[PDB]
Amino acid sequence: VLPTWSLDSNGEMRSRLSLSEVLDSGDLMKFAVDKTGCQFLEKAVKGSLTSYQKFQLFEQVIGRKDDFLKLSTNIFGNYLVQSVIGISLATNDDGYTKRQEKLKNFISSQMTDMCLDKFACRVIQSSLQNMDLSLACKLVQALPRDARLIAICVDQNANHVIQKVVAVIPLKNWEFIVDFVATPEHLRQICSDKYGAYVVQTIIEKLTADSMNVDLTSAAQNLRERALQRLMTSVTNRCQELATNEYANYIIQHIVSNDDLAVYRECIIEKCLMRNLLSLSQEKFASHVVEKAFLHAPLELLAEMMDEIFDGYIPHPDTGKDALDIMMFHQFGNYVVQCMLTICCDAVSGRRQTKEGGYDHAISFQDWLKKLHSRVTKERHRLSRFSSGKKMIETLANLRST
RNA sequence: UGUAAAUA
Repeated sequence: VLPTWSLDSNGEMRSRLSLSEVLDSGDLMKFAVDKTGCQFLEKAVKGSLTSYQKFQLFEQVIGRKDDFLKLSTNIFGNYLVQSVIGISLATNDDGYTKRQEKLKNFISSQMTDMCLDKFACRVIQSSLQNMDLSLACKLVQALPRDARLIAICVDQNANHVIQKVVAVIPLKNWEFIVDFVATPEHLRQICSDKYGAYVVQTIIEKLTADSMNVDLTSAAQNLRERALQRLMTSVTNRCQELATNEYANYIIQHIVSNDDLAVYRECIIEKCLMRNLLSLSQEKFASHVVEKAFLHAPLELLAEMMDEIFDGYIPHPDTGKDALDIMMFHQFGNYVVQCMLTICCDAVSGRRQTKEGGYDHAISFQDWLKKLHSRVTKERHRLSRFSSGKKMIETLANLRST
């Protein structure tokens, strides 16, 4: 409970309290971990403070290592820590240089243990984006280099610290993270994780030369391009493992979907998806990758993808069903055929550009459309029993009347 | 007919 001097006749905290009564009391730690007490502290802290009130606040909250961690790891104290940090960064007295290098020492001492903590992880992120950049970078160097970094990316709380590091720190200071993920054995465990799959995507987004990186120098673009390729080369060598994974399929989709990654989207399709379209279309998670490939492939690779589905597999020696018959009725493959039909119809309707590579590839979309149109025409009775077939039939009819 | 993130 709170200190006995701070309660009233009925055991509840007295009204009309001041900030220096508790600061002079030396009982701030009792106030910071109580809900009502910390509710009063963090509101009296947002008001105008004297230079000595800040002096007491800095020493009592971020002045001792053990007491600082005890508040950062506390459900209530972690909020008071973050506000005192902002006052330390807004008070340019003498102790400004000593206070945050001292604060950097306290978290670098307990880096991993704090990211894995549910409440201390917020002190890492807030200090990463609010401290001086020169000191926020030395914080990133405190990250482990061994198996503890794998546990940090896959942690429910610690994964956001790395996503924060990627967001507010220049790449050079966390370039080692890219290589730690780039190594084959670590790439498997992290991409296959519920939270690690999000970490990998966030790294690629910052490593992408899109509109959110036009402020970089070309020297910074070269360093980004070096880390970009290095990560892609590992991902593409393990692409089939990542494409069929529950979580890692979102990374192969993110690469193929992005126009600013078209150089690597073409390498995913050619060295992993090609010659495996029928197989990957029947996989629960890889079928989403197959859809994104059809939607975002360049028209030359799109032709080889179409021709593979239409004429890349031997028909069944007894029934005679080709890959089109198999996919149209498959529990997952039917969406891929629906993706092919939507693309072809979007092209002949003006909803999709047909000029690419200095030529109008319209005649090929019409060619692919006739193939689908006649298979749906010939199998209209068997397709009408399925939800997938009813949408293919009405799509062709809706296009007919345009 | 088919899938994903943590504080009062």
